[PDB]
Amino acid sequence: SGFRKMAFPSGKVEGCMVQVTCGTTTLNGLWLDDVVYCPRHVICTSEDMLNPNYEDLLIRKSNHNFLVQAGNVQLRVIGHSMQNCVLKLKVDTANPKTPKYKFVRIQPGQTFSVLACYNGSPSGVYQCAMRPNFTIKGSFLNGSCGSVGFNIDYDCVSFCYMHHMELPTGVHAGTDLEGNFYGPFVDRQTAQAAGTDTTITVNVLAWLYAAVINGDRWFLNRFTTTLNDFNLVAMKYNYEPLTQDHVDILGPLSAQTGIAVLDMCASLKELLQNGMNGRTILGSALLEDEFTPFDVVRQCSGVTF
Amino acid sequence: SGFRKMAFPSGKVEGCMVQVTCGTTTLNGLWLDDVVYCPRHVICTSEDMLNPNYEDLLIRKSNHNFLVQAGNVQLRVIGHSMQNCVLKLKVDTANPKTPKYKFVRIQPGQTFSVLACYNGSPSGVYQCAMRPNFTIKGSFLNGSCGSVGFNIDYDCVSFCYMHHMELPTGVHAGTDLEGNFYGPFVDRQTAQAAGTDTTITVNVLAWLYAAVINGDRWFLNRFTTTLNDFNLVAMKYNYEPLTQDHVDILGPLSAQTGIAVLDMCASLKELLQNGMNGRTILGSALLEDEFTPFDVVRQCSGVTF
Repeated sequence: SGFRKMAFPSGKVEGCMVQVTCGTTTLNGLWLDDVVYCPRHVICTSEDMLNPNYEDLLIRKSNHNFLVQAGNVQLRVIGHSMQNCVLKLKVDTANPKTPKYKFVRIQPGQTFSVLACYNGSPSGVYQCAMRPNFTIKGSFLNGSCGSVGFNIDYDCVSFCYMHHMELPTGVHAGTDLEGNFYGPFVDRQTAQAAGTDTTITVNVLAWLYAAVINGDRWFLNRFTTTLNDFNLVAMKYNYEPLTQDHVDILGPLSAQTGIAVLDMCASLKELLQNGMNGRTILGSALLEDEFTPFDVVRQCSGVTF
Repeated sequence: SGFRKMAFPSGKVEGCMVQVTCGTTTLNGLWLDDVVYCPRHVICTSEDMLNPNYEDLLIRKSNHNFLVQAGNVQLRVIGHSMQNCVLKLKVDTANPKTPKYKFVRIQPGQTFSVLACYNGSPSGVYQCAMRPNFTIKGSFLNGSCGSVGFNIDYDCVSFCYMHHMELPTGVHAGTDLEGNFYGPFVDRQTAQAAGTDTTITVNVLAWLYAAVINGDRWFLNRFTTTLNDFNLVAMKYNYEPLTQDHVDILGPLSAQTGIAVLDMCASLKELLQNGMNGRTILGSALLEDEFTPFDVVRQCSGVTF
């Protein structure tokens, strides 16, 4: 037993990480088949990032200007193109370590693992959630751009995020692997409002179920509630409204524990209105929203890859 | 910027994980060079674990009774021996994916990454600390035994933990890779007292420095303290006593931030005596002790492998 904020094993992604250098800028690329993907801002100088004309900047570059190194092996670049905010560098060798993979655009409130990298070399791995406002709260230093987020199902890596920028607020923004930003963000060094964020209610409920499964149950009570009543409380506390689709996704956890979803909502209602009373749940003194229902089922059932 | 509880990239360890079956029991093994390491309790039935005679049980087994599979390839077992609480199965093929590695016995209060595995297949990765009382608070289900803990420095994997058992309290115990348990624990299904635990003070202080580096600084104050005075408070709150060796290890973080260690101790003293006042630090509502000073330096400087 026990419940930890676990990331997927990162080896299948580690084998895809490369370094990309254009001019004086170095960041990370992702090498899959005979294409390397990376943020298009690799082509900017520090002066360009205030309002770059990416089309004009890219025109001044040729294939031989993109230096791509996988470990200590240099790749030969035979074409380049910009797709939204990503560059795609065609190379003459397919990556022998390419895993089965796909590109997915994830929904807010879903989770994924990030492999943080610098100069093409992996540094560490951690799990996180796409916030309702399409930012992530990661750990990204200068040179981490191009690090990717992913999920793994069976033998297939679903790539969902590439890191592009740190907002002045210290939160992080990036794109899917087609180069479309999540959220309203653009790849230029300007102040950019992130929307109002909310707490991911269905994830909090999943984590409360995870707690009960593991023996933390002091928060269970004699009360119940209704979807309407609970959503009045969710609104007061800046939680996402709960829908029947959310209740349905929680069905397997409700069945396993025997705790009806609306009964668990009444536990959550009381925790929101009264706090935790100096107590903890699964080692946390606040309500955790970075585990999805699937994450809970997966971890408590021991799925592997 | 940003600060996350990051694990090392796990790919170098993933390539070493195998399944070991003896009789009806299946768990995980670690394949390095031409040796597979796994918990010796693979040779027990469910009835044996109350007080197994491991010497007698092992005598009834021969090389061909240990079924070892790396992915879908079967390994040929050419010898077996017990070292403390681990079995070492010599196989006729050296693992082509063996990383540069060493075996280390870590000290309480140090951290490491765990690759949780089932049936030889990796499931997830997470970071954790060896508690002062030589237990770990992990995520381990039935079949996870033989999963390993490790650190990586440059290109060298230092293996430090193999998982053996869940105590009736729900905390976890295991061995170094020579099969010596951390703590007083034995590999038999009996109630076993874990010692009194404490909070790892030097790690809390490191994390407070990490917070200041990242912009969380509301807890800094106008006070200072002495090692003696702070240790009176540490004793009241069940924190490890702080020593000059600990102060010395915190030197680089003190230099970077300009905050003298004893000044940060005065911040910690106030947090212990007064709580967090409904506030958070690096996304946490309690004082975090699972980051060492080295972990903080590493993450804030972007070291890679």
